[PDB]
Amino acid sequence: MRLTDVDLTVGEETREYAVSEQQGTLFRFVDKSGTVANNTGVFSLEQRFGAANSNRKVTMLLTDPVVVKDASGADMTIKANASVTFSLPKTYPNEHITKLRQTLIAWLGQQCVSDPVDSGLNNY
Amino acid sequence: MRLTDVDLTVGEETREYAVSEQQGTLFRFVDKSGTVANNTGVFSLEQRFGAANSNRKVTMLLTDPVVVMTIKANASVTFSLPKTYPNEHITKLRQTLIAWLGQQCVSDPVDSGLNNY
Amino acid sequence: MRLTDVDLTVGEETREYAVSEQQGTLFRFVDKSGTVANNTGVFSLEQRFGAANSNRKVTMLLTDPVVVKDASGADMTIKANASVTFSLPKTYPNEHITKLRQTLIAWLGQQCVSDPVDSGLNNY
Amino acid sequence: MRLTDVDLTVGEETREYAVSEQQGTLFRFVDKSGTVANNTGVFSLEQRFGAANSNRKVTMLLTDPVVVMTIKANASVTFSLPKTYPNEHITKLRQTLIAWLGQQCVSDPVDSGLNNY
Amino acid sequence: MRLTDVDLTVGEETREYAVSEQQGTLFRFVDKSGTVANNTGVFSLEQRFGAANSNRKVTMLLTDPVVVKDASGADMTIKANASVTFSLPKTYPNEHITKLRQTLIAWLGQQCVSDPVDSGLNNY
Amino acid sequence: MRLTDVDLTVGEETREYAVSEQQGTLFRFVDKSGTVANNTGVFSLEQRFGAANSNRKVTMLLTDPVVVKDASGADMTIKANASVTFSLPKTYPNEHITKLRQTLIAWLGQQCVSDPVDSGLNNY
Ligand SMILES: [Ca+2]
Ligand SMILES: [Ca+2]
Repeated sequence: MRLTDVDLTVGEETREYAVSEQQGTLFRFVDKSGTVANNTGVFSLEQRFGAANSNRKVTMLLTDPVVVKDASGADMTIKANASVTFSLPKTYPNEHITKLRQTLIAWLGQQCVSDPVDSGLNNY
Repeated sequence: MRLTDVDLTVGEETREYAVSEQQGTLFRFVDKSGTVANNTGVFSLEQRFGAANSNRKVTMLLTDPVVVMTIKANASVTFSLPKTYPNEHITKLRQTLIAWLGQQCVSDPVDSGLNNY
Repeated sequence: MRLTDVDLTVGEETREYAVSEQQGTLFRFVDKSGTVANNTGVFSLEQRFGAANSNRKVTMLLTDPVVVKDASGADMTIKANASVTFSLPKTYPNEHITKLRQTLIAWLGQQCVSDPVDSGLNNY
Repeated sequence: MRLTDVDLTVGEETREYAVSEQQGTLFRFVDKSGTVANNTGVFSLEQRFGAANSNRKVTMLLTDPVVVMTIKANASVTFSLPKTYPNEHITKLRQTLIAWLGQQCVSDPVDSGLNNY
Repeated sequence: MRLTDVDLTVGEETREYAVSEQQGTLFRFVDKSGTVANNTGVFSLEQRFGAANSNRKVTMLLTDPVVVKDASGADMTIKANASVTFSLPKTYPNEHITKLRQTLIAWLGQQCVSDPVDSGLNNY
Repeated sequence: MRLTDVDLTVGEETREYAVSEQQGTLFRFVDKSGTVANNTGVFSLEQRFGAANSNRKVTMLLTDPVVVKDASGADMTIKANASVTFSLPKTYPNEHITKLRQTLIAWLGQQCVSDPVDSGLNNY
């Protein structure tokens, strides 16, 4: 796809990203909320096409930094990371790859995934 | 939460998973539509809470096999979350990852292998 | 399955078990007839999911202790054990696994299985 | 007992086994519906009577192959019975094992691999 | 018992815990008023069922952390702990065990116990 | 507190203790239903007020002995023990200490605690 700046609907807010770099098998967006100096968010994606016996692999990194108060009171920046990796064999059909991606989105929506991620509570 | 069998709306289809194991920090669901062990897709999640200087880590593995021989494809997500980081911004992070996984610039390489240009 | 206390119909009596512990791949029931001190029966089940080349395995242990008179006359506790093990390859269909379990139940009902187990007589 | 061919009611089907060998302490039945040796399911039982200080042991092996290549799955039961232990309570033990093998908490891991939680 | 979230009546307030993990011999609750960042209370219990000769042990840990200002003004999180351990021999009857537990609750209510625990004053 | 004999309400019975010794940091009660020859219950509590850097510790031991017939018929006295220990840092406020003690009483009342303690069954 010809890359363009991206606007995501996130819960009840809208998040705007802009293309920061594009390579042959890699690209990176930056959250428009931020500066070179102070960064608000980054997203990166890279594909690694292996040999015909190897599975091709696709990896994403989403980084969200937030400024938090120090125990002394100083301003301190803290990052939270999320990383996804798709291992897709080259005999696997593209249809079922799409199915896989969508089921992952659905799972990431679920409360049984939300509670440990968002708040640290395990399910029982 | 109290684990219950889950039904996911996946595009225009409905996937139906059943709880297959629950440990202390780990759980595993299984695609009800599976006929054989190798036929059967699975989803597992585990949290590893670290020391106070560490970040807690949550990992998920989604396995979807298909018959061609049966071939398996994996998606794996990992959330590295520092403890001082606020729960609200964590919920934000998760939702934005969902949104990203929606986009074309992600589907084109994942689904069909087209890189962006 | 969400575990619950279990009541079994056994011949012409009813036997009541209660959940004693549940792990990820293991659980244990105890016969409600008994105490920590004096035990009347135990049942345990564990599953071992191997690698994709390995068969998954499922093992059950049923223990029935009985108090018997000593040759001197003292009270002595004697256990009898029964253990089942299902070796199920991961290319084997779940339907035929159910078929296998039910045929095993039927066989355990048979007189040709009952005579050696219950009384020690071999068949001829 | 005097061995005779056996017909088992298995769920909603009927399995039909024929006597295939009888030794002193060992016997073996065979699924009549088998077309080939590898196609054919089998069931075998053997008693090993020990010394007076030992427990007698009875072992059973049930083999059910299926064609996918033919793949074999095994169930094996073993009764360890002390001699002083009363025959009545042995009959009890066997019946309760049957009852247990009926239950969901046993079928879910055996049949489909779901652990209990 | 089928573990589920519990609410405790504590003097004239209500304390709400939620199941945070359940293992075979161990479980852990967390105070619902808390965060990973700012924890407010945890309770954990484990049973070590001993060898046939030994007693079985049950241990509980209750931890209540509180934020306190420092002499430097900095905010400092401080934990107070209570730990209970039941050593129960197998031959001991379940009835007298429940008796023991209830008498311990009664004692923990008494002023001769609360005064040294709560305020650090000894009895006389 | 001025130590005097106490009576505890235990379920639907009343348990009567009497002061057996009082020291500076330690005291001991004895169940009034007992003899030196046949003891029926003891409770003891000690505070180790720590160094200025350390936490102070309060420990309690409750012992309930019961007579049980032996397999040989002989009479055998068996003790069951409960031990509680409060580790309380100096900077921790007396208010939240009383909170901790009361929540421990509440927990000890709960079924998720009584079932493993009283009957040896784990939760699930
Ligand atoms: Ca370009
Ligand atoms: Ca459970």
